[PDB]
Amino acid sequence: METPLEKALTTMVTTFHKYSGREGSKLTLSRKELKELIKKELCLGEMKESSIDDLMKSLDKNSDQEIDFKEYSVFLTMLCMAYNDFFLEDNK
Amino acid sequence: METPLEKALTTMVTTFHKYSGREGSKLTLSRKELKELIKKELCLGEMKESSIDDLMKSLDKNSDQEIDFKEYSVFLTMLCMAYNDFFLEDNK
Repeated sequence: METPLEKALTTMVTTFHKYSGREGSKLTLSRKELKELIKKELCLGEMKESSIDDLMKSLDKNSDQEIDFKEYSVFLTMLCMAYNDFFLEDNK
Repeated sequence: METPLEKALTTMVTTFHKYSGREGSKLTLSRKELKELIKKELCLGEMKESSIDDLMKSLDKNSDQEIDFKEYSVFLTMLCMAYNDFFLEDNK
């Protein structure tokens, strides 16, 4: 369609299909493998540490149950908010 | 940052800051603003319809309250999952 957010969602669904499109579901996978997707396709857990280190372990906390694209996008978003101080003015 | 899935987050923060960063919060905006953001970020009036309005109507529902970055990313995730049968197998 050639809109800029279409290329964001295209990127997210193509990188999700890089780990789900092996197997019997293309919208879900295990908590274990989404965690792995994030640290491979997004360099962040080497620039940053605090909270990112639990969110990683918080999929792997139960690990081998399924997730949909929601638990993917809230974690990508929540993790972005942990260094989005590039968009603040001050401590608030 | 600079790995392929960043360019999705980079897009989402670049677009969202163009309708939050009108006013004194560069991380929140109204339910009216999220509605404006999405209908300029994507064309939607020609593909899958109608089930795309009760989501936007669910912004109208409380229209003058605020919205965060996460409501924004789960609404777009939800809406992408609501009409990309184009990613599936058929069948359920």
